[PDB]
Amino acid sequence: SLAPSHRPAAEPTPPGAQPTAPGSLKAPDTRNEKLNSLEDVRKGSENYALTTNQGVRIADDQNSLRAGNRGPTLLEDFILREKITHFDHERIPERIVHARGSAAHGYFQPYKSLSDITKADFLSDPNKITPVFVRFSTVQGGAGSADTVRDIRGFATKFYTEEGIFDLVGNNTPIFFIQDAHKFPDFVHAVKPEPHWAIPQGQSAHDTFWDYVSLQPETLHNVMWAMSDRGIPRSYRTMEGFGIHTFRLINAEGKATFVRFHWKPLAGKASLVWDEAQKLTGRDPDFHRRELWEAIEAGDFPEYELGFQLIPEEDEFKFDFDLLDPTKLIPEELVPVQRVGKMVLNRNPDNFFAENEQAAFCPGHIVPGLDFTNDPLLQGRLFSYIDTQISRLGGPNFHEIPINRPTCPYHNFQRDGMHRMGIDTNPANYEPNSINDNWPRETPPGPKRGGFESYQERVEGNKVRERSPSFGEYYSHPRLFWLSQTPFEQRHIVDGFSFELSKVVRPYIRERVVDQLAHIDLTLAQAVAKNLGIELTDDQLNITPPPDVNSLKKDPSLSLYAIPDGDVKGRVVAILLNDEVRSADLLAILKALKAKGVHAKLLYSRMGEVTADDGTVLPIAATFAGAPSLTVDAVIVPCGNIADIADNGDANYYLMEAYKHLKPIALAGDARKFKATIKVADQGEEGIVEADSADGSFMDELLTLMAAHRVWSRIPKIDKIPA
Amino acid sequence: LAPEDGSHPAAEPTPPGAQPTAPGSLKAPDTRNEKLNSLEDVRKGSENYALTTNQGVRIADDQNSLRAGNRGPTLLEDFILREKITHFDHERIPERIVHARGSAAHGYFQPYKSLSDITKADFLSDPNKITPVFVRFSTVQGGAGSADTVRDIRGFATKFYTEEGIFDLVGNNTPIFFIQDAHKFPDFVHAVKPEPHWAIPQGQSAHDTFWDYVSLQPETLHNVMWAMSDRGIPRSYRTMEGFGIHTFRLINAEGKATFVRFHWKPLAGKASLVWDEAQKLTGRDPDFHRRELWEAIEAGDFPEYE
Amino acid sequence: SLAPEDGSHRPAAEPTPPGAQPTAPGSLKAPDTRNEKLNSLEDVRKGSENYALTTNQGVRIADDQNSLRAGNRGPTLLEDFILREKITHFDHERIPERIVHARGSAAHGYFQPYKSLSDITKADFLSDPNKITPVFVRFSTVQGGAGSADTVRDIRGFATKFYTEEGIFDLVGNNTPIFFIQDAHKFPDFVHAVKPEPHWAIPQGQSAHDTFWDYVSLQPETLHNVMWAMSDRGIPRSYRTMEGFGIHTFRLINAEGKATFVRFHWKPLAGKASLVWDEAQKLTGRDPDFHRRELWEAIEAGDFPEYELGFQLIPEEDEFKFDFDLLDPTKLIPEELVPVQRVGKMVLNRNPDNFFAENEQAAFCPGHIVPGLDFTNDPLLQGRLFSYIDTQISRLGGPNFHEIPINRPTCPYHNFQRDGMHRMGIDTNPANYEPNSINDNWPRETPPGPKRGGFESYQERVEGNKVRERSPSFGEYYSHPRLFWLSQTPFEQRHIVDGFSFELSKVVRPYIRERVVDQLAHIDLTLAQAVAKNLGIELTDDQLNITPPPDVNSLKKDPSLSLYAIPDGDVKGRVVAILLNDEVRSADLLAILKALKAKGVHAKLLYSRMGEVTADDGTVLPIAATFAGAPSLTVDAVIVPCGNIADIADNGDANYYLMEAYKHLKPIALAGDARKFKATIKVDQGEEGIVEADSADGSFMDELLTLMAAHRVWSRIPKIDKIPA
Amino acid sequence: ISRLGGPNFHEIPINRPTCPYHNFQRDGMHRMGIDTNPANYEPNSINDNWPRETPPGPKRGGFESYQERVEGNKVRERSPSFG
Ligand code: HEM
Ligand code: HEM
Ligand code: HEM
Repeated sequence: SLAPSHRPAAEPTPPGAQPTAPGSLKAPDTRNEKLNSLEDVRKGSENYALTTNQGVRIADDQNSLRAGNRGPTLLEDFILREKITHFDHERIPERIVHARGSAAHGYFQPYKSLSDITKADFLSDPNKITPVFVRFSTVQGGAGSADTVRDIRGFATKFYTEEGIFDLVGNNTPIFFIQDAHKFPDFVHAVKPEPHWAIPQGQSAHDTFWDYVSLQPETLHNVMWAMSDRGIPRSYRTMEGFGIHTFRLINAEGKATFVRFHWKPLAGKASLVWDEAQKLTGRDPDFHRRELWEAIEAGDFPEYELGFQLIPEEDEFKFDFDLLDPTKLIPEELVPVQRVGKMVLNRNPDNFFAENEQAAFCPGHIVPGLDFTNDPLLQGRLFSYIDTQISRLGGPNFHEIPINRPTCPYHNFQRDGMHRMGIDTNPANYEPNSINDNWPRETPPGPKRGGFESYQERVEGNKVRERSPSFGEYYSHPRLFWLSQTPFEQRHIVDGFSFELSKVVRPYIRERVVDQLAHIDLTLAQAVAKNLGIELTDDQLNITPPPDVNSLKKDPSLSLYAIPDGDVKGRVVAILLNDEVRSADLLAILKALKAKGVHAKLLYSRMGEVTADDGTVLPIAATFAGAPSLTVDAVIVPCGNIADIADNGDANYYLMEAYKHLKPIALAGDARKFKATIKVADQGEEGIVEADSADGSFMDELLTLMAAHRVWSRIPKIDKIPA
Repeated sequence: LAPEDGSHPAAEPTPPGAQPTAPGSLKAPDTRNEKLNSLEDVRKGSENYALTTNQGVRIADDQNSLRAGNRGPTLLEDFILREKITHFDHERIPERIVHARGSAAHGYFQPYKSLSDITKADFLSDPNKITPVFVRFSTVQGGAGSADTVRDIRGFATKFYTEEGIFDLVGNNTPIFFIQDAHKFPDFVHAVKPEPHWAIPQGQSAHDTFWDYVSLQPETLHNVMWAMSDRGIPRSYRTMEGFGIHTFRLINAEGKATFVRFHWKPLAGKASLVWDEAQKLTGRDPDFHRRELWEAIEAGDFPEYE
Repeated sequence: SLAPEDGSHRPAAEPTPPGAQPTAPGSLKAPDTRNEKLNSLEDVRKGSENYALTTNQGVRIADDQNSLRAGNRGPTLLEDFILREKITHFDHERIPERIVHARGSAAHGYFQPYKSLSDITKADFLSDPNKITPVFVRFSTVQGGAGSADTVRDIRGFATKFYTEEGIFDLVGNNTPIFFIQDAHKFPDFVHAVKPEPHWAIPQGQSAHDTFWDYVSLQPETLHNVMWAMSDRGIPRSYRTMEGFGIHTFRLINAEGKATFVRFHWKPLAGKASLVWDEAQKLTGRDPDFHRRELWEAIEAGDFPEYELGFQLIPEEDEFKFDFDLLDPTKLIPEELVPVQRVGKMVLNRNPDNFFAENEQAAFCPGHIVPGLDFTNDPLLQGRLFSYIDTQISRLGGPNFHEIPINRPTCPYHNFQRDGMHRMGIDTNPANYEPNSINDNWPRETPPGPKRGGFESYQERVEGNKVRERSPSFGEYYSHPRLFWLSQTPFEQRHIVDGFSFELSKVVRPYIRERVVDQLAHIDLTLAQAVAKNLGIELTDDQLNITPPPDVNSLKKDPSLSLYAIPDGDVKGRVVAILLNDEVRSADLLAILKALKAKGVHAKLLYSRMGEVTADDGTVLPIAATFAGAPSLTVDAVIVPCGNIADIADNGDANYYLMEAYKHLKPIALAGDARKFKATIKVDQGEEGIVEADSADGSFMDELLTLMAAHRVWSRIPKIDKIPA
Repeated sequence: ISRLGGPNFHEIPINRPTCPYHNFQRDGMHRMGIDTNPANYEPNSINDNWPRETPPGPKRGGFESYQERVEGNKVRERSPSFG
């Protein structure tokens, strides 16, 4: 039964280099106080006897107890029943939303004290290090759904602070679909698989979603973000995070500052294109989950900068949108994002179910120095996140699940509940009590280590179910977003709408959405209608565009690519081998990739080994079909016996796929024969790196393109290629 | 809000893509059996009803929370909002430990002739005797949100509502299983399932722990052969075979026992995908088998098994 | 700043007698009392002192008196996360109670054997006299809910969790040596019958209703455990003063693979004592927590409950030697034919910190055995093994109930089991399956062996057809009820007659009553006639002519089946009520207390009011309770010293206390003028069980302590019918 | 939710309304009602928005809260008129 190696090195290694491992085995020296506090419940395996859950050693784990070798199984086999019972009861309900997610451990620290605007301990001192645990997610799909769907993305961060847990539960877009939490089930029911037949998974491309959008135009701003490349990010490390709601900062004087929370990716913003993303759901449904785990094992740590948009209290009415409306964004041109701190994810969990699946985040989990607002999406969220944990995690003691426990002290009069772990020794389970001298005791609010006290906001109104008239404007933020995109991003937004509405069965629904788009931008409205064979009426062509947002004609922070921010580190290249590789070419590629921290996968028509011309032996990471171009950032072909792969269907298709997906391609020497497969002229073109050998010049070319992420000049050429 | 022309489905058989898909009782009201009729008491309508709370209270405004003024904080006393969010917060139940991904439909079974000579099972007692059935088809490894056209075994579970009790014939699309003794089911299932540290990969046996177990346990090799074949990727649930796998007994009036193995034969015959096609289809439509089953029944192309 | 300045809120971490101080959780009450299970639980204990009050998330609370509201007189706000967490946790405090034995009381302890038993069993916990195993014990009733009374007429549960080096062993016993039914398949039928009736959910903690006696009448296998229940066994004085039994035959397995049949016995070192029914039924009113209280206080006092573990042992070749089937759980093995040899001592020396965390969540299953023990085909026991693991999935909310701290082994546990609700363990194992190469197949199987071996079943021969059929060897029902009956003292026999009579009187349909009586004619005619006469039923001539059942392997009687035939009394941990007056004779009270302290007997000082009285000599006496506040029901004996007797002589409650104690057969001691009370209980030369003297002479204290040693004054029974109490 | 094991406790018979009850709520543990509504959300056009909001009225109207004036600051504070 035994080992041969099976075991990965406990050192950073590149994707595919070694087998993946639990984080504590892979990187045992990677520590924070949260990671150390979990040692209590880590269970080892090596050199341990196999037992029952009651600690009884098992002699034979291959057989049921039966009356004779060929007899019936006996009721008295308690070893079998315990093992089957635990297996029969493994699953718990998945999250109603964001069921699909991937998580890792990390730490956060401030650049500088923010005591000026908040008395929150974790932002108080730039040498206090706060452990974090982060789950990224899709929204619509099940836990068993694909990563690279066209969906919103969740970005939930739990801070273990010295004065409590703070959960910042954000999405990768700065707004949300709906204004009031009362409509969350109608919206989620409409985007979810349809109730009769439970189709489709991880997709908004169905009737009930576009029906709801057509009748609820408050939706159109977050729809625009979804139909754009924001909807299909290259990686969790390459997307933005937003709190979405206005929130409050409270300082020691009781001054209230409005804030919006930002996460800025230091790896920069990168998205897929739709054909690649849709297909990547087939070839690797786990592509984001995997990219993340390997990036962290490789040492390419996900890094984010915390950003505040800050508005003083007297400025609440200064925009022509309402700050508490969560379908409106605050343009960075009006209010800039101030860098606050850095977050670094430097270690994977040990057990996915134990740590990721049971992790409970709540936007209500705030600390003194923060507070809420009357944003009515957020007001409703506060109730839900606690309510849902009672069924999902089997009771009100979900905070004693180890991933969830505070690192700081927690003492109160709360008692019992299912799976109670804490044994209280306090004579009293009530306050006020004399029998324990009233311990544990209330704490008055103060600058530091004070009890939580709400900001004393003035409330004046009647009890109403009424939407604020200040919320009833729906088109100007969709148009501000549209006008802020690069033409090629605009082309991608047109295509998202075109593709999803093309899957809508009822045409009256497709025509309705085209009418809303006319209220945003007639250029966009006419590009979508032409793709659906709809024709705008005169009334539609004469619809007046929405106002500017505070005189803004465009905001470039709203585009993924308008301002370059690309960093190549942690990206991967595909190298397509032949049976006699020119070692000179491969030597130089690997040295240039390594100096910039770019990983490579060596691929052939078969697994195992090939030999280079100087007799070096190359292990093959995957075949062409086994790891298609979908999975790499660029493609390199070195020289050798090119004839070996020149007539290979899979080798040819790999370049055609990458080319269609606008990826940089590098051909060395004879590999230029390959330019025929992708119909490139001898002179070549931008996006196709070519040379007699892979020189210093050749690798600089490849790496500069990789920094720009994709080759957008290629788009006019891609419609003709079949792939 | 409906279109004036009523183009928002016809209650008659229509081909795939022709009209929007609908619940079975709306699509085909004149299709009945005894089980479907017995379910009328729990069927809820919608047309002509006031929107209410679960307590039967009529809702005036379903677009808003109750708040202290227009831009006010939401109030705890809003029982209509809390009931709605609470029910939403509690929609999910645990999925099946195995065969979480599945698609089902209502049907009927009749025996060609009486089988009294070999079993006293009432549902096999007279020719043309109608027993209602409910059938669920499934993969094995994937969750409820995973793709239909994966490489896997397929489940073929039939619920027979007989005059003398429920008989569940719980079958697979191959005639053997991976393992000999039930004691090792959790070992085998943990092996083919997504790996415990990082929960990768979904709906595939193409990872180390599945083949490490197969390599150390050669009883697995017969079902592995079926799985590595085109049997592992059926073109349709309509186009695969069904098997009970175990030997059971038939018992007759006289108390005589006959060993038996169960088969389902598809009248539409055996057809499969090819791997590159099936892997891409998990991308282009992960609901392909679910959709096809549903549209085949709306079209009148009924899954028929012997 | 709320505690009193004299520090009277805090109890002393010293052994103190019942009522001396507030009761505390065990780790505060007795911090120096330790064992491996209790040391292992330190990691989950929460303190309180000098802690800020927070949310479960660690956020400090400024104001725990108020909900957040839009104004002073405003509506409450959804955004109040501190309110909702607090209420939410409160709204989800309760979990399902146990289907049976929902009412229970528990304590930590340790077990030690007298000598190595490694000749007959390879169980590590019996391997050496110096091997000390932590235990947690829960005693219970059966029928009632968690909120029902302790001193009901019912069976008591005696479940013991041994945390051994080679795994948890749960010995899940009852306080009688048999059960009501032969086959597990009928457990719900029998439990449904004794339980409250399904239409109106009546009655609680009582077998005295129609559906129970209907089931008994139609299932005579029940009659042997019913006799025990209708006896004084059904209402024990304390959990410390009852026997425990395994009930099933189990197996011992030694290193050679030799199998020895065993039946388990707990023998109480404090001896066997029981209430009488009138006292027991009344005590469910005066103190429904009486057993639970008595047990916590005995332990806080140092009066540690002690039991001796006993084995009845039968060679395998001896399986068919008796007149009854060893696998039949409605038959006992008489101590005359097979003796109990002493195996070890169990001592319960610490109370729990939190009743819900440790008692309510504790899970026992008789299927929890270790290498060196094994099952038999006892068809009641075969059925129990399925049920105890099935029930925990709902009751403890998932398959991870073993990770709840009380339930955790002290010994190591490693397997390929993963996930489930409230999963605590974070597995680092690359493999969640075996066989695996990726972790070198760890953790690994262990072959069976003399020490630290893997568990392997005894290779018992099985031959026969798949049948649902009761063994004809089980089909005898009357001879063990008869053996039990003839083994009882005549005063125990009347108590049995009165139990049947009282319970059947409650049965609304008379034919049910007549059928139970007809069953009794089959056990013994004397018992059968005494019941019929209390029910105004007349036995027919057929009934008068029923031939008695065989005796059991030639035994006319076994006296180990009687609570009292062979005395085993120990007065340590008993309680006397002392009835004060406003000018107590100091000399009497001084002598009384020093005599009780010397024998470890506790006292409570009672008056017509609370606070303090002054003795004749100026001594200040504090008052524990009023006569109504702590009635005679709650004590073993009553002592009235001399003084200003006139003060209490015409007190209604003071006279009733003497009459209640007297009717219930308790020892009563009167000094000096206190003798004038002899008139209320119609006693002058005096009688057995009334100790009287000019003063509390010390001979007087010797006479009283001797009576207490015999527990009750049985000679008194003929006199108590006259007394209206 | 914990005591009767999910959000469908209104479908336990003794708990059931005798009046009609229709909404967009779906699923939950032990769901008894099989909904035939093509829509599980509103506003919808696919079912013509059934079931529908009812305006408040003297008889058979929708529930609307009494429009009580709220004036105060957010406080955890006990009315001195209570003391
Ligand atoms: C501002 C818009 C929203 C954002 C950014 C947001 C963010 C998130 C995120 C990131 C998660 C996944 C957390 C995790 O990984 O465990 C989540 C889950 C959830 N959200 Fe939201 N959410 C939003 C709106 C809402 C609304 C309006 C509701 C209304 C009730 C809601 C209820 C929930 C629930 C019930 C879960 C599942 C909780 C669990 O099982 O732990 N969300 N949300
Ligand atoms: C020949 C071997 C087997 C076959 C053909 C088989 C077949 C099936 C099928 C078709 C289902 C899906 C039922 C549905 O549609 O809901 C299923 C579910 C399941 N099977 Fe198996 N199975 C086999 C072996 C096992 C074994 C050995 C175990 C456990 C020891 C097991 C445990 C389960 C469980 C727990 C489920 C989930 C069912 C539920 O939640 O209701 N199966 N099986
Ligand atoms: C001689 C026969 C039996 C004895 C001596 C016995 C003993 C006990 C005891 C002492 C307890 C309480 C354990 C505790 O304090 O937590 C108990 C509980 C229980 N017994 Fe039995 N029992 C017997 C027969 C049965 C049978 C036949 C069944 C079912 C097949 C059964 C099912 C249960 C269940 C479900 C509980 C509650 C389980 C739990 O929540 O832990 N018992 N039994």
